[PDB]
Amino acid sequence: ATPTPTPKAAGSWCVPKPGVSDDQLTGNINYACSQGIDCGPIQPGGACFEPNTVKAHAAYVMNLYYQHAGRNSWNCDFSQTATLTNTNPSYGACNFPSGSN
Repeated sequence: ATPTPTPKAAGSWCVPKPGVSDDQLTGNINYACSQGIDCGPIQPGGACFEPNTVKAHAAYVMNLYYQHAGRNSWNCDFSQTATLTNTNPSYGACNFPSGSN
């Protein structure tokens, strides 16, 4: 009938800790990329892309992928790096993916 906007999600965020050994996080994209919705939609937009991290791609898909299985915390199968983090880590302009696009 009529297109209605959506609020902001909150609770937890599944993403690789920004600091771990690049090579370590890199293992994510490699694995996740073997899922389907991982490789491809990992294209940056420009908002926070730069600087762009290695496992950045994995962090992107982590949004949909996480909600692809069952939007559960166990949806994180990337690695011991990409997992549910504390409250919204987004300090501001840079918003972390919580699942919603």
